[PDB]
Amino acid sequence: TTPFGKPMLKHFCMNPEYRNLNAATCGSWPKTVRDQWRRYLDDLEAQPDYFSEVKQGPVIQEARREVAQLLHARVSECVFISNATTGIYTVLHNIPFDKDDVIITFSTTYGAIDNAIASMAETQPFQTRKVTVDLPMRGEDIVARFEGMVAQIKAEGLHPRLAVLETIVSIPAIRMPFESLVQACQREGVLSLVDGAHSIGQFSLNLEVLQPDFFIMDCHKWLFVPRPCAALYVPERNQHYIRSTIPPSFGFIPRDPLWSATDFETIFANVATQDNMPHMCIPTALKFRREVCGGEEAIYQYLRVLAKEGGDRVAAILGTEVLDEEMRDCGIATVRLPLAGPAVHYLSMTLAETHKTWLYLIDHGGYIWVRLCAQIYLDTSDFEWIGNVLKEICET
Amino acid sequence: TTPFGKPMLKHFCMNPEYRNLNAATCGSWPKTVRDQWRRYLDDLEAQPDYFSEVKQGPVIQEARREVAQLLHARVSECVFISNATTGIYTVLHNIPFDKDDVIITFSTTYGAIDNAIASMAETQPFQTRKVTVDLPMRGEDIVARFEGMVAQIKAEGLHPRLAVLETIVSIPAIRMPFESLVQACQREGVLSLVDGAHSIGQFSLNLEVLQPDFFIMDCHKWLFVPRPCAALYVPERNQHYIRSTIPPSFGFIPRDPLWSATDFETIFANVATQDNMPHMCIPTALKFRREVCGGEEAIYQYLRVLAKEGGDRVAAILGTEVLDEEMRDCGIATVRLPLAGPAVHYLSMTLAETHKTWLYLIDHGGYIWVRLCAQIYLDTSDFEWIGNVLKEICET
Ligand SMILES: *Cc1c(COP(=O)(O)O)cnc(C)c1O
Ligand SMILES: *Cc1c(COP(=O)(O)O)cnc(C)c1O
Repeated sequence: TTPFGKPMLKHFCMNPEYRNLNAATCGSWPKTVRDQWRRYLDDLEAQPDYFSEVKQGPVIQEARREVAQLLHARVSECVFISNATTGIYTVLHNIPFDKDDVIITFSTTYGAIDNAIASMAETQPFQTRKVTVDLPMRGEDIVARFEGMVAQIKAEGLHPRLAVLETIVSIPAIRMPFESLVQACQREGVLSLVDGAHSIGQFSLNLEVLQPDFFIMDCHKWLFVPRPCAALYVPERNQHYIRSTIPPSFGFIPRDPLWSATDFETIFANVATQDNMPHMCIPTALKFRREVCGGEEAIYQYLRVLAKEGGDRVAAILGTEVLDEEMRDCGIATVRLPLAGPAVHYLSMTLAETHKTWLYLIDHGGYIWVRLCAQIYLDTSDFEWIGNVLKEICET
Repeated sequence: TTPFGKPMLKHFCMNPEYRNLNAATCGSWPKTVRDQWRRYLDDLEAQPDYFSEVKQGPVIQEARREVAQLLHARVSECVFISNATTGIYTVLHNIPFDKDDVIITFSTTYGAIDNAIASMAETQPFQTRKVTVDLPMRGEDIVARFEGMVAQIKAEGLHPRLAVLETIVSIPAIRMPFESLVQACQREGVLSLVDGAHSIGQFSLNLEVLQPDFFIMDCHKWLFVPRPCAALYVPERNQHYIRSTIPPSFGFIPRDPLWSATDFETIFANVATQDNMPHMCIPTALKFRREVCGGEEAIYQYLRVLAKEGGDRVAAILGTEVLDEEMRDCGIATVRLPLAGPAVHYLSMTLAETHKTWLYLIDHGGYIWVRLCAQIYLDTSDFEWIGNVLKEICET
């Protein structure tokens, strides 16, 4: 119905000047989602407990159902969590790790995940190995060091237990060869934890063909919902591992109340207090996306096509290059700044205050890179806007 | 300014018919809080990242400061958490437990806490003892079995490490002798984890004289803020125990990033994604309470006085009794129903649907009890309202 680009600006709820090149961090939802979001506040403020106890349940069961469809997965294999870090941790914590089990990560693994792994190792006797990845690299050359690491670990007599993988690197943002890495884990006997925080709502995803051991995603990053909102995919063949949430609560299951579906689903049903309304905007966001956006695929292809061109443009104006070896099969472009605390500081100051947009930077190799994010309301003009901005900002 | 009772109905945002005898579960906040809450949504929707990165910090530093004042505690000893269960767990998880350490709980300890303790014991070699408490009991008779348990445990050659205590029992709701129990832990060398989920905003609290080893509270239960909102008190003499949040994240601290106050405070500063707006309504709720409610004490005394009389009234109409041995020094009354799944079900059906109010019940000894909660907008009439309702509901 509405052609994408700036013609979609009227469907959303931002300052007309505000340029959102960073939608995934907090989210970006349409009018019909903020409306229905606000429609759920009233029903909470008009009858708190009847909303809570009766009117909340079924809409959540609906939202699960659509997400399970959007992943080509079974609704019984999908549960809702507060944020990604909770889900990944929830999986890690429930796994009984021996002293000979090895957890494999990469130099692209999210820092919070490394910390989570660092912490468990204090009271648990396992160990870890970090597959060195220094982008730009090729998709098969990553899988090369992976099976190189797994074969060494089996040669040392240890047991490659679990491998942490991500769809998109947080920053520097690329699409990792995660399908290939899931496969290598299948043949070797390694469990594949997939941190797909940037995944659903950005590019097509078929968990039925992928068959990932565990799949985490942040709906609030690309599914047009407010933060925090996530979901956890575990296939039935692995639902036995997860016996409790993090933190634990009433759905706990021991290895052997009256005021109160499979055991796995109730674990994530009887949990401490939660705001569920972001999850209850999944239907209205996925209806917007079928009726206004012309279906999921329509959205994905724009996000990929805006990201390709727009990123190459900004690269030129600055005089640098967009990280690449497709690792750019994503609505994200990570562009290098011509720059080899305060400065880094000041740069961001200008964005939020002066150019009411915002970008993320990172320390790499003799240069600082930035993360640009596409979305159906931006246009190639907007990315050329930021490009020229950044060049002057850079130089100043 | 406004006299309490139904004259305070105009300051809040509920259905005019709706009777809220259960405010603590979800919360009950005034107009000036929902307003300012909504004022923070716009600033998030107008400039997401500048709100997030600049405009969010100081108001949180303010909210901490008032809560630290309201507890007579230092602002450096107080951090914000998402809900209670997170905080209690966060404390439990960080404590290194030996195989000879004993965790002491009671038959009043929250079920989710028991589950949390059950779970850690699977991968950790400690053990536990449960002090049997069958209310109605006297305050000193609880402390009697407590030191009876601690002396036995030291007689068995084990080390009484930690003791889980609560200000208010979740249900059946009473005020436990927690001051006395904190003291007994001081002399014996036992750590006092206080689940004070029902505490702040309901009765005065001086952590400086109490000196609890760890103190958890749910602000959304009695401080006029929306759920979920909590806070964690740890005195400096124990801040060394807590090295990470649950789930872990960037503030982690090992026993030995660039896009980024004591170490304890940063742990709870660098955490995964969060909605902070309930915490940012602490100033506007505590201003309402000093200017409209006539100060904290004014609020407490009503809540205690409404709860005393109102509960005794409902007790009579039914023909039963309010649980008691002051254990009722709280704005909560737990009344026995003349009743010795579906029925229990149906009872609640009627409340939310028919009498658009809501109450909690529980299985006890030959009888089912209910939890009634006072608040500055209810009146003794409202509790006499529910009393007669309940009697007929009961009989039917
Ligand atoms: C966004 C993100 C996370 C965590 O998301 P939270 O909502 O902050 O838990 C983890 N890993 C990656 C790669 C991410 O991009
Ligand atoms: C309310 C309550 C809790 C937990 O509160 P959440 O916000 O659900 O974590 C724990 N213990 C007691 C006694 C409570 O009353």
